[PDB]
Amino acid sequence: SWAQSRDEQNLLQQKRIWESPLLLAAKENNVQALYKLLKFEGCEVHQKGAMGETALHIAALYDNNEAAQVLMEAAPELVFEPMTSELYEGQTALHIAVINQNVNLVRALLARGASVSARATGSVFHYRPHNLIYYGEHPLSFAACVGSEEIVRLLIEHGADIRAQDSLGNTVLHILILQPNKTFACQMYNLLLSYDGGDHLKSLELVPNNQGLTPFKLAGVEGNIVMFQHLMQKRKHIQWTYGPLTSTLYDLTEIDSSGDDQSLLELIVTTKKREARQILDQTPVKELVSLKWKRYGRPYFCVLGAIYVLYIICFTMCCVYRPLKPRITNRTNPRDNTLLQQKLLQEAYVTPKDDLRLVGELVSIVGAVIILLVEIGPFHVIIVTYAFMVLVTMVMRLTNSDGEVVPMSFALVLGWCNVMYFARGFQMLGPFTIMIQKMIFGDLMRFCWLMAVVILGFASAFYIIFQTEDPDELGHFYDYPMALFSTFELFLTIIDGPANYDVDLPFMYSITYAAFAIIATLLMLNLLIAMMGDTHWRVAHERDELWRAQVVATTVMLERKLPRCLWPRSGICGREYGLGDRWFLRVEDRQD
Amino acid sequence: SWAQSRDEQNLLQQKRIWESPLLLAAKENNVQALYKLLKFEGCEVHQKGAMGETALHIAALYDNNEAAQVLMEAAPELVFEPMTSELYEGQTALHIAVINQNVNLVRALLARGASVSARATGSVFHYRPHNLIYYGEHPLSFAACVGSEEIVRLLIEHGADIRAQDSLGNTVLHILILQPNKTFACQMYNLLLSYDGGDHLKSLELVPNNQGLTPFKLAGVEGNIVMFQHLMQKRKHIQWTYGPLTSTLYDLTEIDSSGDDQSLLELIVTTKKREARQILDQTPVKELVSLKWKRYGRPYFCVLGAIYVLYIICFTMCCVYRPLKPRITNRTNPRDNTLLQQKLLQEAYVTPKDDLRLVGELVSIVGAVIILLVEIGPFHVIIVTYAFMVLVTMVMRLTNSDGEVVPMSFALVLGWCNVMYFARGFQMLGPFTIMIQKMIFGDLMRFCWLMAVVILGFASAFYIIFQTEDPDELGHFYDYPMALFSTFELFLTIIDGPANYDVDLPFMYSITYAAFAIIATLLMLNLLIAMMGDTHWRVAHERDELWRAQVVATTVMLERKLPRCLWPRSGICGREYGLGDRWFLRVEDRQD
Ligand SMILES: NCCOB(c1ccccc1)c1ccc(Br)cc1
Ligand SMILES: NCCOB(c1ccccc1)c1ccc(Br)cc1
Repeated sequence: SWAQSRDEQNLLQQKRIWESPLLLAAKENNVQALYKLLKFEGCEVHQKGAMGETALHIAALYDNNEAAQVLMEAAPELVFEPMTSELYEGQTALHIAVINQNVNLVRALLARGASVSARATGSVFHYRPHNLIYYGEHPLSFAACVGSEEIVRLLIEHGADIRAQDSLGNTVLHILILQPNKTFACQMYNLLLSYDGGDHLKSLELVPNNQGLTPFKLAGVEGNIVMFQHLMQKRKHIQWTYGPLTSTLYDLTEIDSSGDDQSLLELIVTTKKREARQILDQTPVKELVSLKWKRYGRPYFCVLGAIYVLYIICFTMCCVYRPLKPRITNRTNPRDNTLLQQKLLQEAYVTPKDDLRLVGELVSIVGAVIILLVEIGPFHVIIVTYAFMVLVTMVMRLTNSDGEVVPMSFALVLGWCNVMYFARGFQMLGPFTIMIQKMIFGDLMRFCWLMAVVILGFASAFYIIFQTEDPDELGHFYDYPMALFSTFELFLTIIDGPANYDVDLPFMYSITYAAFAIIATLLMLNLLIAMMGDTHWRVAHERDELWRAQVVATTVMLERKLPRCLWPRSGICGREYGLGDRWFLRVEDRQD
Repeated sequence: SWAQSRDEQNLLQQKRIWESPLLLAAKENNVQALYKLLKFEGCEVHQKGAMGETALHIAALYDNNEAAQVLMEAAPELVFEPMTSELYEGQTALHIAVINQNVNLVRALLARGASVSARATGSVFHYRPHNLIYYGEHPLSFAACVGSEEIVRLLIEHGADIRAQDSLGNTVLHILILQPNKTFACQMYNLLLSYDGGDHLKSLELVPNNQGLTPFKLAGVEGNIVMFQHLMQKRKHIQWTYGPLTSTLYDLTEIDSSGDDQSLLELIVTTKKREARQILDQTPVKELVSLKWKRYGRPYFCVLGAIYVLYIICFTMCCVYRPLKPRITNRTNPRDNTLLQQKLLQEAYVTPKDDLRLVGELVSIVGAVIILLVEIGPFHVIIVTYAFMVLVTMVMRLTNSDGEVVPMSFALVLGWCNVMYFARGFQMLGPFTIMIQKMIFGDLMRFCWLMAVVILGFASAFYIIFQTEDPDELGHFYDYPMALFSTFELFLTIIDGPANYDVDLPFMYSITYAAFAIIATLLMLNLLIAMMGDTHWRVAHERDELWRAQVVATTVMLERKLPRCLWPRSGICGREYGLGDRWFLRVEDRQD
């Protein structure tokens, strides 16, 4: 494994440190042992340890400014030495001094002429979930993350480039967005803006990420609220202060679906970051999406909903009024227990009341392909397999198979179970369907593994008990599978329970079913209690916040496929008004 | 829309401000730019901006006492200039100085001779839910709302009229009732009472609203407790202090149903304000309604309840003993599955045991019209459609239609479901029926939309599965609608479940019903969890408070329609005792 290789090399280093006396005296900061190894007896002052480190590299891991100076005064070429290992390919002696906030060592490494543009492209400096931190590649980025504002400026003094981007195309600003101490990263974010060129164009706040992300837009996708609140102060204008009233005018540029994507909205609903869902609830955005929904958002969702309501009640009207036949097969020639009345009409006659079905069968197929023409959570897979069964039934039609009902049946449940997708929004039943959305595709697929276990023990028992018994009277368990289906129903107490009192029940049924009734309830009562984990107070706020999440998500969906002769752009643009042509939304509020 | 017009005009103003250099220097407070535009080069000092504003109006929005003075020293006619726009029709320069608490500018606008009676009848000053604040029309009202007691008195010094009413007939006192800072509005409420005429008649606390509402009575309907507690100190008298005992004597005038309405009680239960329900729980009122119910309130509600109990068990006794006939229609001439035994007797014979039914049918119709004679929450619509079905059944009688049972049946459930209305009060089952009152008319009408969706997908499936099958044995789904009714019951597991083991179940029933059983439970279990939102601790207090709400509501109902030879007036009047003829209720309490 990889998690053990670094554990071993961290120990193989200590071996070579313990083995190499130069690296040892540099670790133990033994001043009276380096000169015994560098001046009297000239040892290998360029000693590469296990991790390709030098004596100065070891003298920097542990703040040994003495051992560092001894190695820089007896061999001033060790400062320019980078780590020559795989785990630290790029790290130098200045990196460790800036990380350790060794100001007097950064001040001394810079007085020695260290490089302020050395990238630390080692594998331990990467952005991985198994790595604990991530500060970047450039030493200025490290000073920016540790908070040592004295070192941040001290690196700029010696020619540090803020425009310098790492391998991920991240400036020093983007790195400050992925840090915990947001309340102190703001003061460091502003300190890094004061060294800009001072021009309104090619600004550092406008240098986008390699994934097309400005430092302002990244704070929204990552869930960073404090930096999103701090970055908003740079892009908002206040109009007037009328006592408690303050009508502020927000910029609303990258926070708008203007670019095809190139929108903060289209990035909050699409990310899997749970913290990001709190960003559309911020005061510059919440006034947008609340006005994007109170008008022209809610009625259009009711238009597509009502259309799909009628498109589904039409498909059902074509199934209750479909071809008929009093069964052309002779009789019950196979098995006598045959309730078969095949209803297949290959012909296109019946024109009186079938010409109404002719156009009806034509609408459901042109709508099914229209459903697929606009496609080339869980409610997304229900609508696509619905129209898939429509074309397969059209294939079972014109071929008229005896299984002409199995493909036609799946389209009934999927047509309506996808019309409860419109409960998302509309009224307050939205969080109810987002609650079952976590249930159908969360616990159910895991809870059934425990119920099938209980059924496959009792169903296989009730079959052997009534295998000796005659299935004519009390034949709940007769087939191999139907013995399980009756046990499945009996696990839900839908059936009366195999209660035949005229016959003599076998001695093992009156014993096994009692054991099934208790355990079936103890798995039902323990399932009801298992749902109480989402009841304290935040979970009512989480799903209501997640309902508003999928509410704003659907709101942005309709803005892209609908035309533009309706549904205007958010706010008011900057033309015919002394503005910068960018949008703006006038939101006045009141304090206390 | 209207919410965008103000957004545009707020930007069209900034254009004309940016365009007009006079309005611009007045905004930027550029003293060295107004004299360049008023004295050297005489610009249009009366420059009407986009919002009909003057340079002084702009010099007042932002506290620019310099720019204001420059415009009032070079053109002293701008003080009398009101806003000539539609959004601010009436606002002047003094309005903005009082709102901004610009004491030295109010002191200067008043030294310039500004008007202290200018109404600000603009559309943005109206009492609307989309407007953020509401302070009134008169400048004294604005000083009263902002709290600047130095400006409140400074306006009275220059002839401010407290008796001045706005368009809504509201004095300065009524405006202080609709403010958040109640704990500081009290000190401002008292400051505005000290400038009254000093006479006990035509007092400002007695100037009613245009809707017949004194400032004391408004605090109760609005839910304002702190001003209701503060206004009570002016109308209560203490009798004696016996150590911890303090027998206080409350006024009880407008807090009584003396006037036809002209009562604080009749206004708390009728308003939709949830905060107002906390007012009948106040210590001057709670002692009233608790004594209005412990005697003569509870027994009379038991009288009308017992009367309606017997009036309903009588209507049911007339249906179980109604006309009879062994069915005059030939046989089962239509369809053989006909269980019909029509019971229609158009004749008025049968006098032995029917003369008991004759008067019985006469009581239910004279009571049904009596129910309507006293009419010319949800429990209000149950009693009226009940008596409506009584008259329609009387119309189906004397005409003897074959649907003589459909109108007679609706009156059975409505007669009893309206006798559980008497659970409101009586004992502690009141909050149980006010809980189902929010359920029958709250979530049910919304939750059924999601269950019909699930049923209309599976019911329409189980019909096509058993359309090929013979409905003789396992005919749960045979008709177009009955296939849905059986699925509806199966959604509630009332039915055994289509469990026929003698026949061979179709391959698609043994698959679709399993999918129905799980999803039917996952919509049932997710409905049970959805009821937990009313369980933390305040919701048990909210419905118990709402139960007491509908308890006090019913208490005031009986006081109006009942006669006066019983049920005396609250408290003891002020005659034969040295009192003011107004109630009073002697309520002694104990401190600690
Ligand atoms: N192009 C398919 C339309 O998208 B939809 C959609 C619309 C109607 C029926 C089913 C799916 C969608 C929207 C938000 C989420 Br989350 C998931 C699906
Ligand atoms: N005039 C009808 C009598 O009023 B009632 C009423 C009395 C008996 C049966 C049904 C209604 C009423 C009282 C309070 C509320 Br809240 C709603 C209805």
